[PDB]
Amino acid sequence: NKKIIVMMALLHKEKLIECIYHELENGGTILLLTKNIVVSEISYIGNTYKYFTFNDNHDLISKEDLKGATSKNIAKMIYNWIIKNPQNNKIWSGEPRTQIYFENDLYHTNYNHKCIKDFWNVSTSVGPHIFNDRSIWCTKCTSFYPFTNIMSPNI
Amino acid sequence: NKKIIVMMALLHKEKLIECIYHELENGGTILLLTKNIVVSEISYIGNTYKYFTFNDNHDLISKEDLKGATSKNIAKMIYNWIIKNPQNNKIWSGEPRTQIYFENDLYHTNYNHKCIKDFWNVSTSVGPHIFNDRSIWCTKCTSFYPFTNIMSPNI
Ligand SMILES: [Zn+2]
Ligand SMILES: [Zn+2]
Repeated sequence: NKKIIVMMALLHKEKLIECIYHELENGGTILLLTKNIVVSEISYIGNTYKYFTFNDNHDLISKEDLKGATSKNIAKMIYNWIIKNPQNNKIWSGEPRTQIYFENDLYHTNYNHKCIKDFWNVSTSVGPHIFNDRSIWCTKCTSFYPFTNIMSPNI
Repeated sequence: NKKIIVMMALLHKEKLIECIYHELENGGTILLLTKNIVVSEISYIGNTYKYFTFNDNHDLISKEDLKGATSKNIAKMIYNWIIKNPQNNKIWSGEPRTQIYFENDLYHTNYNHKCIKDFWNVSTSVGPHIFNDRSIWCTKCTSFYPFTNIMSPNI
């Protein structure tokens, strides 16, 4: 049924916006990536959200005070960006840097299970880009939102 | 989010009505069971659907020509009956009798796989009630709709 395919899309929307809303209200910062290149940033600085746009040389090319813009309205703007090009448009929520350690042909965060000991000292601080391919990540300590468009590990 | 819980319930409704609608348009007969006891029957006889209500002694106590009633409108009436008491109200679609055979601590229908040989002759014709507990059926030859309220095997 077409009505069921529409209902499924509007439900996915409501759930992905709610996910983004909560991520923005918690971490206060989201990176927008197109083909695993950061193209924008929305960060709560002061008492407002600021929308930074970057060029291919990772130079700040724009800075916009979203002023009154709510977390929920920004979440909707971010979904509208994703759904236009869902195979290439992904978002990173939180501090860009993650401590990761390689062992037994898997990469580890130690988020959902302490796979690595003295992790804090044996780990390396690494940018978001490596999380684009979920296949290399340990399924015991590293979990992700069911949404393929959220690159950042859940917790 | 409450709106997501409501959207999920309306989507389950649309999917379960569409499932019932198709089952009615195919087999033309549905048994309504409450605690695995047949309490009603909707069957396409002639050019209309007829609604037979039974008592605990399986006696026809009523027969109602639904007249103009469409399969979609009847599917909706059957959903409204289910969702009132979803743990006890199930439906059987098609011929009440199914050929079943016991082997290797599993019951077989030979629907999705030829589990049994000379099945047609080694099998026994059996009412719907045994399909209430899905735990006892070969998962290779016997499949059910994801909807727990449709007792009858898919195909
Ligand atoms: Zn691990
Ligand atoms: Zn079988």
